[PDB]
Amino acid sequence: MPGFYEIVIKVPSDLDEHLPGISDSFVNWVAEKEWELPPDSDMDLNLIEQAPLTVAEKLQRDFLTEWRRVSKAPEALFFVQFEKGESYFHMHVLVETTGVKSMVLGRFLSQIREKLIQRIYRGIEPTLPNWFAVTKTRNGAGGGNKVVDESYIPNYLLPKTQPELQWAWTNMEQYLSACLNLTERKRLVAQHLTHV
Amino acid sequence: MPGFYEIVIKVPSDLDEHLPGISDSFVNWVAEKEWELPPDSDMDLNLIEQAPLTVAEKLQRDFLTEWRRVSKAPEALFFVQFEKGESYFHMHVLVETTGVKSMVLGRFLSQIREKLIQRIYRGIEPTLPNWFAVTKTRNGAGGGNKVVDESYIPNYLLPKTQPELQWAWTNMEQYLSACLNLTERKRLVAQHLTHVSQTQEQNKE
DNA sequence: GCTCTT
Ligand SMILES: [Zn+2]
Ligand SMILES: [Zn+2]
Repeated sequence: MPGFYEIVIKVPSDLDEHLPGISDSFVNWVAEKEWELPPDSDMDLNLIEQAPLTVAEKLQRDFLTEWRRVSKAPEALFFVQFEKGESYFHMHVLVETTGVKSMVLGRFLSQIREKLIQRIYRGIEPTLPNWFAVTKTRNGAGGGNKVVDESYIPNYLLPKTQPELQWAWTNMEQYLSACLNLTERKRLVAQHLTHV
Repeated sequence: MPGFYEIVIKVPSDLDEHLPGISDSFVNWVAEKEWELPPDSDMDLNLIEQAPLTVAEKLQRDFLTEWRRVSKAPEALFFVQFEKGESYFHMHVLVETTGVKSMVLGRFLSQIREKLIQRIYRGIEPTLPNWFAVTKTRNGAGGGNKVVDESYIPNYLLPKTQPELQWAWTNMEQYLSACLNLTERKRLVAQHLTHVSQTQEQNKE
């Protein structure tokens, strides 16, 4: 087992409510969003919101290249899932721990967060509460950076269904059919469940 | 023919000195500077400083789109020349007055300057003295926004030579070939000068 | 390196 850190990134969904003062250029960027599902996917595009998807997709892609830089380990396993949640759009990004010792993970993530604010919000701090948070272990004093097994993916992420499920990206060969396919997810979670 | 307003914009050239506290992302943006001269040009790249050029090019380009927005004149002629000057890099941006009455130019420029500080220096007020200045007329009570004739370009801008000359951009087809070509500049200024002095001499009856 | 955002 390699082990995964989980970072939850809230994705702004209301431009006035969440990105006060963003440029017109950003508005045009998200407003000209055309995403299509791949031919192998069985998801209803009609329940996938295009603007937050644009933002979340660039967010995760740039997060991952910055992670490869700071970890000195490209081809590092990852699984990112973008969801329409309780109150905010957010995505769970799971990255292999290799290359980043847990103690310094907080600081490296802060640096990545600042690069993202400069790159994809052009300097505007998003007004989302706790919008870029590594998930800790019992939220107590000091805490501890929780490390999840690969079994986190079938136990918690794959079972999500639309509209809560919005999108998903992955390095891992086990899950590339399952990212945008609901039936592949159902069969994979059932397989992991009976295998216990 | 319409005149030109001249705005002189100082371009920061020493990061910690002029943009104190700027993000590292800005540092990376300017340090990743590769500008190549077009093939028609006869300038020595080795005398063109790349980072201030990156800042200056974006500065003039965004000033120009903001100007077209403000003037409601999207085809307005311009001529921008970026130079390594007395003590700071700066650039003279000349824009056709059409679209902006002189009374309101001050405030429209104020707005453009704030937009530039926000979208380029990412909120950091540059510590350059008088860094965004419309040129006035005799500097007296109120001043008076000077309107320069197109002849300002050959009389004063084109004769510049490296390393003072750094870069140039133009709408005006009279000066396309001349922006980054020293010999075309020399020829154009020679043409203007002889034409003007000979037709002033012809004013002897 | 990126201020012309997959
Ligand atoms: Zn969730
Ligand atoms: Zn000068």
